[PDB]
Amino acid sequence: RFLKVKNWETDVVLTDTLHLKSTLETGCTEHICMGSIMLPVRTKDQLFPLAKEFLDQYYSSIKRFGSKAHMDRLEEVNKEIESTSTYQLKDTELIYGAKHAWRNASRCVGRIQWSKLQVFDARDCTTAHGMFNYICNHVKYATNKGNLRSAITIFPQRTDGKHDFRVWNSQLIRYAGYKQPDGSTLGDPANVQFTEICIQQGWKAPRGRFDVLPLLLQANGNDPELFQIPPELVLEVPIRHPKFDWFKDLGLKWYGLPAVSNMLLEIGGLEFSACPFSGWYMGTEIGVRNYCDNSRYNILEEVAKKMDLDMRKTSSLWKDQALVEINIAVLYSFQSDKVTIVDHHSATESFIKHMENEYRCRGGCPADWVWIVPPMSGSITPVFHQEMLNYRLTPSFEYQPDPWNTHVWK
Amino acid sequence: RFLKVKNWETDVVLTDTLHLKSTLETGCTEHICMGSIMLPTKDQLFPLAKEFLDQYYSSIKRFGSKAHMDRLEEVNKEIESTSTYQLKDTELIYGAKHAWRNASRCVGRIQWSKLQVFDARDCTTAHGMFNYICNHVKYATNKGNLRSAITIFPQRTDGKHDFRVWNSQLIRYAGYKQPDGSTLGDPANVQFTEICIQQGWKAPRGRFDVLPLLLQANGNDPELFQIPPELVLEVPIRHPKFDWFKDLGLKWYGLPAVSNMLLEIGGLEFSACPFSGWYMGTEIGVRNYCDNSRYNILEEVAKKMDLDMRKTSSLWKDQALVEINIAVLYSFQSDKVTIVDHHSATESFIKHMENEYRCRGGCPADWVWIVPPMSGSITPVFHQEMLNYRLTPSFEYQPDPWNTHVW
Ligand code: HEM
Ligand code: HEM
Ligand SMILES: N=C(NCCC[C@H](N)C(=O)N[C@H]1CN[C@H](C(N)=O)C1)N[N+](=O)[O-]
Ligand SMILES: N=C(NCCC[C@H](N)C(=O)N[C@H]1CN[C@H](C(N)=O)C1)N[N+](=O)[O-]
Ligand SMILES: C[C@H](O)[C@H](O)[C@H]1CNc2nc(N)[nH]c(=O)c2N1
Ligand SMILES: C[C@H](O)[C@H](O)[C@H]1CNc2nc(N)[nH]c(=O)c2N1
Ligand SMILES: OC[C@@H](O)[C@@H](O)[C@H](O)[C@H](O)CO
Ligand SMILES: OC[C@@H](O)[C@@H](O)[C@H](O)[C@H](O)CO
Ligand SMILES: [Zn+2]
Repeated sequence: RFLKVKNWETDVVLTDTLHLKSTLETGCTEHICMGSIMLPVRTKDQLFPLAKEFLDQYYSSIKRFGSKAHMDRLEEVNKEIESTSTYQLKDTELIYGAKHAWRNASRCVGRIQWSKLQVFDARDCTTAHGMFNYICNHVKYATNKGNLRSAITIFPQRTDGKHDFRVWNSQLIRYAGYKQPDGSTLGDPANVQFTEICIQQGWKAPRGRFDVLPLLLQANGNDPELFQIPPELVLEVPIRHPKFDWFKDLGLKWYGLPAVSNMLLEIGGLEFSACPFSGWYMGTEIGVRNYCDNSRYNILEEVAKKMDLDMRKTSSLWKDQALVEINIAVLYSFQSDKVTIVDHHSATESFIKHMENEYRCRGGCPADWVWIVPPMSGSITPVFHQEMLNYRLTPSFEYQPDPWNTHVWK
Repeated sequence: RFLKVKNWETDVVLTDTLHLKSTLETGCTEHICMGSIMLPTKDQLFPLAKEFLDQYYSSIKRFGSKAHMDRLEEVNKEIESTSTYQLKDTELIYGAKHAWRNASRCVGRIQWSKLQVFDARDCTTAHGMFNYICNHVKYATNKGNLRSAITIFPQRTDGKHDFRVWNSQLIRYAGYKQPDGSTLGDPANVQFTEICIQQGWKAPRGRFDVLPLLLQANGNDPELFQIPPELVLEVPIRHPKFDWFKDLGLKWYGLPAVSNMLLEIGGLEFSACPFSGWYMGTEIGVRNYCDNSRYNILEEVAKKMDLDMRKTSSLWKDQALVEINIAVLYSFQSDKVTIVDHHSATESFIKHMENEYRCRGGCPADWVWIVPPMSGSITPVFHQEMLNYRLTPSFEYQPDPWNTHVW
């Protein structure tokens, strides 16, 4: 079956065949679309075919499909699974797997960069202190004094489900959130629950508006442990505006390294529950969502006032005007401090070129329109006008329940 | 089987049972989502009519009554004998209002129950259609205090006597491709504009020329008509601070009136059913003016604001976008012509969704279309999960008549 996708601005029509290799389900049915829904131990039995599928893909990618090396590896893995109920990936396969999980992430607009991921193999790690060291090296490498480099650190895979490695933080670097007795929130509201857990575990919170959270690390299914990331390794950017000298006085700043640490990486049926990865920010993530979401820092009002905009009625679009200035501020500040960042126009333009390239060389590019289109100026970016097909390919990055809800305390 | 929808900004969760009544296909499968794709017999007829009449009698609190049963049998006998049937005026009104209620891509459905329905099923000619249409335009415009309305022409019979309004909207601007290779006017209408020119129309070759109606009655060839200029209300666009804005020479019409969709009620198909409400600001300022394939005026406006257009990161396109939209809203409001900004419209839709979930068990909604084309996340709908499914009565897309008409 062939599926056509059209861009309503350029009339370019693309054909998708990659979807035929989609295995996982989407949540939608022939009767209902769940496209805007945020979240819609294996058996030896259900494992070898997953391993075979992956290895076939891997060997085909290196032009050795059907080779003796390819056949020996399948036999080696099969015997290993039958013998130990699981199997170990070769370094090369792990690298290929991680890169493809990114290439297959339908909600990621930065995929033009997929082949350039630096993979850190942390499968020999056994303790939380060991995890801390690996993570510190990841942050220092990735940050690279502001010239950000994409990277992923992969800890030991799941075995029986009772010895999982987990990074309890949602991102390696985030600001604490504190709920005050009067119901207001100091800091980032998105992290109040995790902050309370950190405090309960012993963290002495400075209780400020931008306190970098400590790492809460779980190794081999044991209870998590707290670690403070060396401040000197945490690069931050004070936010100021090119024309508004009062902007800096808002006291805003943000960390330069976005590093998702709560997702699960699936490769050949194997599950890596601790696999922190990082790239670099698209400006709107900070300027639109982190600062302007009503449930986050929510700064639109204070910014609107200082600009003396007509806030008596929404039709003056005072929110929209302030929103633009704040995003100009984030981009300008990062660029001024020589810290990598990409604006939404550049990022979406690159994604379209990446997407067309993928259709040509791969036969498709699964993409989630709801997530790909930026949270501001949607239609003046090319992705708004691009029809996309969303499906799930493996290897992949998946959501997993927050650890505090499943962990068995010892 | 009982799906739940959550708003990630307010944490409010709503349960959806209404989707269990859906019949039509979405285009998606368990393996692939097509949520962003723009266009994904007597035996057939009675069940459709029955499904509809049941919902109708249920709405009037007389489900299972003799009247309900009588009507059901009357229609049943009518289909067996006439191969079709006629809706009672009450059923027609209820049907059109519900096709609007069920339009998953419409953000203004909080207004659904107030629709004015014009029954034009007694129309027989294109001149009669022109007359009904002028009356709709005048009624809906109401000197600037717009009122929602729909005019329903005769239903499909054998497919060879279909009534059709060839225009995409009752009111639009023409588009002509110039020698320069460029396009004068609205590029979206270039093809229709030529079918008119070629049909007889005399284009002023201007940037904003109100197109003529191309009306098709009973399957005959369509005919042209000029909507009384005095009935076409337009708004000159000026900025409340940039006095140079008016020099761009921009204007837009006050009445948005989709005229190419198909209204399906109880199995019956109404191929000519123009409807209208009023504009959401972004429709004109963001899409009509700034889309690259439309009037594409971002550069011109950026130049007049003297913004650094050297790098994308200065966000000049974004700043210009906001100004163009403030202008559109300011102009419509200054001229007392109804219009709604995206903040107000989305806030109303959230209220509507809640009303619908508690009084109907749900509300089909297409997030890709409901979220405004600018400032997405600062509008509440962005943070609102939505379930999309098809319910009848409904408004459907249909092939352009010129690719199907036999002259
Ligand atoms: C190099 C620059 C990169 C940019 C600019 C980029 C940009 C983005 C943005 C804007 C999002 C949406 C974030 C949100 O709204 O929460 C996203 C999501 C995502 N990206 Fe990328 N990304 C980059 C690198 C990476 C890397 C290194 C990986 C993995 C190796 C990755 C995997 C994903 C995944 C799985 C998601 C979805 C996460 C979720 O569902 O919450 N990205 N990316
Ligand atoms: C009174 C205020 C109304 C407002 C503010 C409103 C607003 C909207 C908007 C913004 C869209 C998207 C338009 C586009 O992007 O092309 C839309 C689509 C739609 N509306 Fe409404 N609407 C209103 C009244 C109506 C009425 C009176 C009906 C029917 C009787 C209706 C039926 C629909 C349908 C079927 C669509 C999708 C059409 C398509 O697929 O192109 N709307 N509406
Ligand atoms: N650019 C990113 N972005 C993703 C991380 C930052 C993102 N702005 C964020 O806060 N994501 C969280 C909150 N919402 C997502 C969710 N699923 O709830 C995860 N990563 N990268 O690898 O370069
Ligand atoms: N507000 C509207 N809007 C719908 C019509 C105006 C809209 N701005 C428009 O241009 N729609 C066209 C172009 N894209 C849609 C499509 N299906 O391609 C139809 N209608 N109403 O009844 O109040
Ligand atoms: C309900 C809706 O799915 C939700 O708000 C989505 C929409 N699009 C998004 N897009 C991105 N990039 N990130 C998000 O967190 C979201 N949230
Ligand atoms: C490809 C994509 O479906 C297309 O650009 C859609 C997106 N959302 C939209 N939303 C509205 N309201 N109107 C449109 O015309 C579109 N176009
Ligand atoms: O404060 C805890 C939250 O950050 C956490 O529950 C997130 O919602 C989750 O990790 C998804 O990012
Ligand atoms: O120029 C004719 C176009 O307006 C026409 O083909 C539309 O795209 C069609 O009616 C869908 O709205
Ligand atoms: Zn879907």
